[PDB]
Amino acid sequence: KLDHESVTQAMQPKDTPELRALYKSFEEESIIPLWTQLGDLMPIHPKSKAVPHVWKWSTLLRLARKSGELVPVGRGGERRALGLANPGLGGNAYISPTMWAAIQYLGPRETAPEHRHSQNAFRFVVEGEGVWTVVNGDPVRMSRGDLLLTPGWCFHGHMNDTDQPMAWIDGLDIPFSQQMDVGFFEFGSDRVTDYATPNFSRGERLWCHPGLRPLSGLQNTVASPIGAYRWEFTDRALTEQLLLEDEGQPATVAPGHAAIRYVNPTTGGDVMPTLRCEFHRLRAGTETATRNEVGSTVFQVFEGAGAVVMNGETTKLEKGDMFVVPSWVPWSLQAETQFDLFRFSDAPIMEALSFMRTKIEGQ
Amino acid sequence: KLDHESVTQAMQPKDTPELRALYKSFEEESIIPLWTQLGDLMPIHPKSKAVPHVWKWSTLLRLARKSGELVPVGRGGERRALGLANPGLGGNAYISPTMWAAIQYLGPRETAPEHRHSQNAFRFVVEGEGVWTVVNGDPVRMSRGDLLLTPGWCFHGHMNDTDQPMAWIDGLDIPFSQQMDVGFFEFGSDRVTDYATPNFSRGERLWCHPGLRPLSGLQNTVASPIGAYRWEFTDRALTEQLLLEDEGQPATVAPGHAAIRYVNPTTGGDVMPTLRCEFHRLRAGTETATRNEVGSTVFQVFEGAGAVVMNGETTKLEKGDMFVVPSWVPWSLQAETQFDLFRFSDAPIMEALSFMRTKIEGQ
Amino acid sequence: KLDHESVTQAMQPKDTPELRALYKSFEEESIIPLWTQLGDLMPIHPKSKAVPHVWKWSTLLRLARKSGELVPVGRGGERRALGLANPGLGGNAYISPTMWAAIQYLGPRETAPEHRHSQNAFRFVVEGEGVWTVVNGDPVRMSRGDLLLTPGWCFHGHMNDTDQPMAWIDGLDIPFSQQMDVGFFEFGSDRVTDYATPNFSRGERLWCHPGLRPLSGLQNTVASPIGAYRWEFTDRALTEQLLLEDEGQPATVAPGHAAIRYVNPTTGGDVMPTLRCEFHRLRAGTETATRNEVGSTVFQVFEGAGAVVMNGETTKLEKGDMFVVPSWVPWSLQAETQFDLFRFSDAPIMEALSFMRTKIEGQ
Amino acid sequence: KLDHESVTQAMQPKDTPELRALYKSFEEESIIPLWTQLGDLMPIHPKSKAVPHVWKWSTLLRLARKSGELVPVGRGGERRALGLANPGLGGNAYISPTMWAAIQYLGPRETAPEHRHSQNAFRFVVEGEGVWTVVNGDPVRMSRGDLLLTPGWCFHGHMNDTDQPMAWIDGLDIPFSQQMDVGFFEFGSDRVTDYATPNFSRGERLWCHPGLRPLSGLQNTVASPIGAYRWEFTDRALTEQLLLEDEGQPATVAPGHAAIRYVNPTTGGDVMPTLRCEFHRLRAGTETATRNEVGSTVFQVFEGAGAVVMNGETTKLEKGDMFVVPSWVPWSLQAETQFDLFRFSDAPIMEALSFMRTKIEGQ
Ligand SMILES: O=C(O)c1cc(O)ccc1O
Ligand SMILES: O=C(O)c1cc(O)ccc1O
Ligand SMILES: O=C(O)c1cc(O)ccc1O
Ligand SMILES: O=C(O)c1cc(O)ccc1O
Ligand SMILES: [Fe+2]
Ligand SMILES: [Fe+2]
Ligand SMILES: [Fe+2]
Ligand SMILES: [Fe+2]
Repeated sequence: KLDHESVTQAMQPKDTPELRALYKSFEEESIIPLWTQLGDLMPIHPKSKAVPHVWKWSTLLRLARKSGELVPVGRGGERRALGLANPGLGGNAYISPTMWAAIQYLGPRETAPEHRHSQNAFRFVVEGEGVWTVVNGDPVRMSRGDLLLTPGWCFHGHMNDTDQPMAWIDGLDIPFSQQMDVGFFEFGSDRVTDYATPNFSRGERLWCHPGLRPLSGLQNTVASPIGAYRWEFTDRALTEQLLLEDEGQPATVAPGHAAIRYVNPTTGGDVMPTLRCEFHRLRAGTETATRNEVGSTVFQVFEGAGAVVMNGETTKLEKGDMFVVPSWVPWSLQAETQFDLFRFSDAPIMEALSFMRTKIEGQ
Repeated sequence: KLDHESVTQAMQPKDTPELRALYKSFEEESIIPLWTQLGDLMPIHPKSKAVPHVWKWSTLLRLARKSGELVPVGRGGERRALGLANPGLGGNAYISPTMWAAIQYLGPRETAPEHRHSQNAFRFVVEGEGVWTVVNGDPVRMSRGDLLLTPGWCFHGHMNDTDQPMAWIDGLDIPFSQQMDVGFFEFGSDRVTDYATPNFSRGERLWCHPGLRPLSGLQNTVASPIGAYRWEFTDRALTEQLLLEDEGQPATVAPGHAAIRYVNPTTGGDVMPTLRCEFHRLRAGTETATRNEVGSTVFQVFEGAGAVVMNGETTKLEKGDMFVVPSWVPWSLQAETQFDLFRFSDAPIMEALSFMRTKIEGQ
Repeated sequence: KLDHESVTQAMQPKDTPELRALYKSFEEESIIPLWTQLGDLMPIHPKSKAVPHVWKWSTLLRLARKSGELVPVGRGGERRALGLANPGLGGNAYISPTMWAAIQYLGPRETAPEHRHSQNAFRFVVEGEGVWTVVNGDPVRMSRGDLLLTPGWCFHGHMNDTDQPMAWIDGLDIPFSQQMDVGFFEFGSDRVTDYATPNFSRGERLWCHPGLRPLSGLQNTVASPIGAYRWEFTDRALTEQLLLEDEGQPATVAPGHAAIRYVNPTTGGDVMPTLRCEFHRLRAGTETATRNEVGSTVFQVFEGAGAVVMNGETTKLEKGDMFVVPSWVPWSLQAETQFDLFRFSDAPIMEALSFMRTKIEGQ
Repeated sequence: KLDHESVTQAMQPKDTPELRALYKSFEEESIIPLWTQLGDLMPIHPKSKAVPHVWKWSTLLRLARKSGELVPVGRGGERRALGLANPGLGGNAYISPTMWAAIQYLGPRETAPEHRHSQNAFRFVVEGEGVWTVVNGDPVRMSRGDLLLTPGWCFHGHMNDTDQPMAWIDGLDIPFSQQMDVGFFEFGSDRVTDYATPNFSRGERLWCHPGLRPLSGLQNTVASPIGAYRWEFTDRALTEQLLLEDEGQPATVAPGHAAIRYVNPTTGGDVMPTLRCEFHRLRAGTETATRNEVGSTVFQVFEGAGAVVMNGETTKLEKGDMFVVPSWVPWSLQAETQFDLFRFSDAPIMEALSFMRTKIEGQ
């Protein structure tokens, strides 16, 4: 089938003074013709400006740690968060066209003051403890393996209750929101509104009992009311899938590939309107079938060792390393040991708007 | 406002030979005129043929136990289940116009053979253990406080793995299904297809991790894929609600009234298309506000002591006792000690069809 | 596969004084055992008490006309409507277990006073004119071929603006509503609230422009806000389908079988929560493939000549004749001339509750 | 309340060699810190790079006409479409961050060859006739006042059947699709696949009968199957609203302001997943209340004379003139004569993702 390089170009006008005058009037009148731009504007398949890229956790940690020494956290700058900037996205602090990802660092006894914004956000922890994030006044402990949510427009601030630093990753729909013009922002309290440090938040104490819904929470929500998806449950779910597979029972998405989607328990859908969160566990030796998927995804290695292949290029990966797969880039994971990864993506956007497509090798 | 007793009856024809001949032709031609039937067919508010009624657990147990002595369980009759028959429903084995409820009794080492039917069903246990119910080949342990589901068209049979008898209650949409003509039925295996007795079923091992969904289970279901809602989770959820109330935090539906709805985790909706299951826990001294609700509900006392008021009549209640509240009958619960009750209803039917109405005293 | 007649009956207790005493205690305690009732309560496939039956329009007209002479219309009896009573439904004025159908007759200058009720209702006209039905104060002309709606809880009354009588058919969910206990009813004005007789109602003037929705009507409704589905549109739609078929283009449901569903334009779904309305037009010679469908349906012949086959029995049909197909009864239509039929059913109930099943001969 | 200009900037590190070295390592490692970017990335309310702007139809026509003389239409460039480029969007052929708008010109007997692409598209006509657009093989006449749809992935080409030129406007989600990486594109036939010029398309002959749905079209669609929303219906709907207002009846969105939304008749929702189309008619003298709305909108004056106010600035408008209102820009319309406008927007994106907000003056 023809592409933009092989098709006949039948709209090539004669290069005369009249043509050049027409084209000068276009500039003056804020007009740009489709016929000179077609192939750029409307590619055969997606061709992102973002490139696949890997950031090493050892490098992220060094830069975050040095930032903890040299930059105080507080009002204005709001957070000591270091955004991952895709080399292909022109100097914008965007890991992909839709998503922001950052390593955030909070030192001994620091607080990061309360604010809210339309942009949706989550926190994920490969390692560490000591921080509580207070979401609409509800303190939520942050620990290794936990997904924490802060849906758009919820007040949130954080405090380190400890004499030891903690780091984690943030994901937000900042780049989508900046480009599409949906951002609103409000400064809240200079200190978190509750310094208490309970083991479990009020949201969890209501919503984290499997298959049960409070009669006071019968209205569905656009975002999950669960503030913490704790490691204990994620680990148990993934283990049970591999055990069910051992027993000859359906459960894994693919052979030796256990995986869950974190969900809004009021609907069974995605945690937030713009962001999908998953967790994958591959047995030693597993090699996933190559996928092309519309929209972008980011993974963080939680545990074990393995590799990612993107555009045919293998990169070895270790605990904490992060990678981005832009739209339609062919990708696969290869597990050396048992290989655990946290994943996020802009797939709820693509699916809501009927733009999603998937190609899987061998099917 | 006028009712059918106080309105003028302006369609009263002269009682002549011609009128009586007209009315005889109506009988011959299978015609029945609205004008002689209006008030019956279309009441001012619902007036059920079912009456409020209470069955004592001590009486249910005696009859079930004697049935265990005198009647063998097996093919044909299928189950040793004793249906609660509303005195107002003309000899039909219906607790309400929509619902069947029964005490079922399975003796030492008995099996009840496998079958399936379009009618949706659940099991609830106030006391006992030893039985496994095998649902589409997945053995599901039955224990005190557990809700077990068997959605329409799932093969199910049960076996007592023990030398001791067990009793439980069944709820089904049998009366709805019989009157509306939606019943299909298929005999399966004469013995259960798996005699293994695991602590937890495969359904639970996949689906009972709070806020997590397997990537192999991304299609929504019409009924919950959770085969067991275990007492441990229900008890914890209800306790946390009362604790949150202690802490000044929203959670209970009403003061001292904790309550959950069992839900399909794929949608956040009801367990099955025709049947809603809830569990309520009232602090000692709680008296619920009087409700009128369209459609019928049945409760079983799980624990504690208290009373129900129906149509203004108080009946004292004990562990295991069962009562039915027909459509639009005013009802309230009064808790003497801490008072725990399992509840089921036909409310998903009423709500699906936009017939639901609720009146709550003092609001 | 086994049925209830061929299965072994393994729950047959020894007929002793102790057994008979047990069974007497069951009666005293309002208990009815499943084992003596199983096959009745839970049939292999639906076996309705309703039977297929045909009512002749010439007979309906004679009885309605005589009723117009002998019975005045007004308060109390409310409407001069003659309900079609299924011979199998025990003297209940029910055409099926879910639906009421009636021929209603309004003589010269009569009014039928305003009321409302939870039961949903529609009017269909095989022939006649002169009546306006005033629905929540909006006068809606009634003419040949028109479907008129009156969703539950809308005030409605009717008046004949003419010196000539008119007859039509009513359909309601009266039998569903009576058996399920969802009926509420309120008397309104003794006269219609607006005697004006516009050609088109306000509802239609807002809602009957194809593919357009008023910005003041962006909230979805549970029932259609279109008060009249006029013959002109139904006829044009059916004709265009047969023309598209002539042109080799997809459109008809089956060869020579044009058909539409009347829909709620806010959702694209059924006109009312409990009732589905369709209109079918078959070319001369068309014989539809035999269907078994869960739930009941009623047709009225609008025009042309043909036959229905039910349970293998052929009945010839003429203009106005009405027939009922109970749940799971095999049925087919045979067209002698071009054959037009209006159809209603309880299918939205069956589909909402996941009870629908369909068997089509040759597929 | 604080904004980014008035808040204290508490994250200002000491400008030392160590800090500058840290910041150099950030560049080297593709890291950009939040603390230097916060206010840009996360504004108090949306602050688009797009600016309000007006393009005159007389200018668009001159440039399109000259393009018809100097540039041939055909393969490669695909369409002689002149995109409206927002002065604030850096040289991108985008009228807003989400939407493309263009004047397209097709001369006597020209054809524009068939292609398809994931990007959704529509055509609107302020004036002219003679072109047919062939959509998945179904020829759709284009005439004054018509909205034509071409949902993503439908093959489409166009041909002028006449010796006279025609111009119209195109709207697409090109800028959304380019930035979010969802574009796929396929070249089809070099000539349209059907040169026939029927008055009405097959889609319309099936789908444009108010409140009726073909039994062969019971599956819902993500986009409307109506290929043409003809002027006749839009005009009648708007007139009826103003008449109902005359009669004291609810209908208009605001006093003297009639308006419709073009809808997908299978769902009652928007025509396509990314684009909302409306048509407004204001009585002489009407001044709409000032709105701020999230996301962008574009209007074209269809008929009459009036003005738009954006950011407090009044611009007088005539037949065919086009304007863009970027996200959150305050806007109002003022009608001198009776004032008719076609409107499109990215609102289905904002609403699907829960980003929509609206401020209306005086409420
Ligand atoms: O609230 C946060 O911690 C936050 C973290 C980020 O990386 C970017 C924006 C934010 O608002
Ligand atoms: O499958 C059962 O245990 C069952 C129990 C009942 O009480 C009634 C019908 C049934 O099919
Ligand atoms: O309102 C009516 O015309 C009506 C007609 C019927 O056949 C039965 C009940 C009703 O309320
Ligand atoms: O198909 C079209 O006519 C078209 C028109 C545009 O203005 C831009 C892209 C397109 O594909
Ligand atoms: Fe934040
Ligand atoms: Fe059963
Ligand atoms: Fe009525
Ligand atoms: Fe195109």
